[PDB]
Amino acid sequence: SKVVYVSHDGTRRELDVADGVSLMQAAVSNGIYDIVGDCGGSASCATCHVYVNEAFTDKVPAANEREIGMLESVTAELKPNSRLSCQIIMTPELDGIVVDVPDRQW
Ligand code: FES
Repeated sequence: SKVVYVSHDGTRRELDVADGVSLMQAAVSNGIYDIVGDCGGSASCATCHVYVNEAFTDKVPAANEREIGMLESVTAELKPNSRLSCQIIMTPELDGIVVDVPDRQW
């Protein structure tokens, strides 16, 4: 399924992500270095911070308690649509989703 990553400077990178793969896993495995994933995807580092696009902040599953708590550690600006890319799991229903990577993760 399609996922679009928009960097700080507006550069756009589109990837084909399989079911069950997190947006963080797909990013780091494809050279989208704006996303780090320091903790490995267990929601404990906040270095995979991303701003989910408004056309999907409704679609994607709401943030869990652990994510909510770890989000406070993001170094970039925390917004209403700030999510940890490692918590967004790809499915056909998310096809076309767009997320913007913060100016920084640290
Ligand atoms: S990869 Fe560490 S919190 Fe998402």
